[PDB]
Amino acid sequence: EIQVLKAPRAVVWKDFLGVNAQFLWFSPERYNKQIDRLQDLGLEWVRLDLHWDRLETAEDQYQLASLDQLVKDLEARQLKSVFYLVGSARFITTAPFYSPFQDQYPPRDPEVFARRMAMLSQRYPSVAAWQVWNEPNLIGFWRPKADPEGYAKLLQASTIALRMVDPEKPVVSAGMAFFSEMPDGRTMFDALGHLGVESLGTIATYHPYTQLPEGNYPWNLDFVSHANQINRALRNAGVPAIWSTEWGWSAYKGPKELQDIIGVEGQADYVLRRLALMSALDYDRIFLFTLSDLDQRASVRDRDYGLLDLDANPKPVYLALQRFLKVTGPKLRPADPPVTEDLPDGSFSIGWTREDGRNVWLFWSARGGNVRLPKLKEATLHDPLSGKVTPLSGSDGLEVPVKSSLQMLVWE
Ligand SMILES: [Cl-]
Ligand SMILES: [Cl-]
Ligand SMILES: [Cl-]
Ligand code: NA
Repeated sequence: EIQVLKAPRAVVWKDFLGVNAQFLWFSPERYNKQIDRLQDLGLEWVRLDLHWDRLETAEDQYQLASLDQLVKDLEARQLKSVFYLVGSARFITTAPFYSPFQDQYPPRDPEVFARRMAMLSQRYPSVAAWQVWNEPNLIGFWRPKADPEGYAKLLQASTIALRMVDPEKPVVSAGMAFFSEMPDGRTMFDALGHLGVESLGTIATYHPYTQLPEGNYPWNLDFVSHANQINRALRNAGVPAIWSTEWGWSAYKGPKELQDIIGVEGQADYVLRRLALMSALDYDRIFLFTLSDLDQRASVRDRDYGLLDLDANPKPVYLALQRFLKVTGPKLRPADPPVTEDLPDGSFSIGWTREDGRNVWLFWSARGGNVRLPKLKEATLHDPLSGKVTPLSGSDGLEVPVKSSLQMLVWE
């Protein structure tokens, strides 16, 4: 089946597309270079992970110097930042004494956590938004079992405390892993909705990782229909906004751990296809995982999600995204695809207009092939993975080659 998408509203990349960042893993010199590369894309939103057991190493004993300096740097570079705090400090963890995962258990008292998020927000008034925990539907962030009621109480205490510091500042709920599914078969969004958590007015967000850009398996590319369903449900619950705070693929060589091996070229291809989908769905903002490759402190797979390598230099995905954003320009308005004949089965098709008024068609199909555009005499085809630019012309319609990877047709 062909999947045509039309976005609900205009997209301004600087407002819409941010990146995750692990700036505290790096020297200031190195993270400022990563920031140079982010600004060269015309982007400014970053999402930073903070781990409570690294910030408060004993009760009321903190390690804030490097975060203090980072916040000043982010403000000086004019980035907009969302910070999330996750994990329990050792003095407050519900972990049993013998657990090797002390910070992966929730706090014994949600108010203690809430006070720390208020202290951070007070200390760092430049931060644009504050996010409460991460992926509480996943065992690795909330042991020993997912607990909707416990997360709801943590989110409520945190939302109250953050709003006391700054009643106007957004409060972002935890990014839910996947589409919020839990091991017990419920979904965290459904369970929190039954608890009335929409009454807190926090931003909703999830991390819809799928093996391929458009779904998990070639015979079931249901990303778009699944995202549409979740997003309509969140809208229907009255959420203020929907973000996706984490999505992406690793270029790692293996061994395979959950994600199939796709390499640097697969990373570039997949990120561009997924971006083309998510920017045409009902998200207010999304954050690619992640700005930089990571060293051996990260898992083998987690080392290679970067736009940038360890030296803060572009990987193929960065160069491809850069070519894509140069073709689109800074702002796209929803539009319709050109009229086609014989578009291949399984194609994806998305139309936009750029700031110069020209049309951009984003399209691909697993089966490749060709498509006829009967009503055009001129258009330019751009392959963002290779940099190839092809002027196409015909007296009676164009023929356009279709690839498994994204291409961009620009036409009047
Ligand atoms: Cl941290
Ligand atoms: Cl896990
Ligand atoms: Cl047309
Ligand atoms: Na297909």
